[PDB]
Amino acid sequence: RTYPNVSHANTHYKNTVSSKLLPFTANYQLQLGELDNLNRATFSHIQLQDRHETKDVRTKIWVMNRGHLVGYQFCGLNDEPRNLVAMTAWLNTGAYSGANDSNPEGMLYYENRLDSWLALHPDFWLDYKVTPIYSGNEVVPRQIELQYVGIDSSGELLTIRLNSNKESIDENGVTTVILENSAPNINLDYLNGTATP
Repeated sequence: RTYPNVSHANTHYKNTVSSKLLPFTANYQLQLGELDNLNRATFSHIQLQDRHETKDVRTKIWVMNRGHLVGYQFCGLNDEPRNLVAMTAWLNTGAYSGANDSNPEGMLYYENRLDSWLALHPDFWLDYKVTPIYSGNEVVPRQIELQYVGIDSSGELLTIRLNSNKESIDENGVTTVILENSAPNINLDYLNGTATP
């Protein structure tokens, strides 16, 4: 249900002040960037309410594994390459094995708290964009950028605080968090998409 110190503030900016967001149509939208010339995903961008989530109790069943850009319970996508990148387990769920939504180095910390915010504010919208950052020809992104802001019924931006020291707010109240695609005990080959201790 809830996490400590997850909140928002109304900025009183109309969403149209930002060029970073999806247009506010008051309909669910999911926009996926093209696969680029190296077949890499480029972004995944959603705008949703709590009612639109795909809350599945169960989901579908070395060389690095691929993790979602926008997490599953927001977008409901299975195996869509434009929403997948090679990702460490550390980045994906915040632990080498299993899941740790306390760990602010992992995506799950942020997405679970955004989900809690959505559930507490069923009439408001989350605009949330996840962008992998690549260097050169590398097929594994070095970093993933999470960008989020809330939108109320009247289209005004709500700055959402998830209580992490990584949240950077721009001059319209839109928050960006940059996470590293690495893990404590592992070296990655960013070029070929493999890992070793």
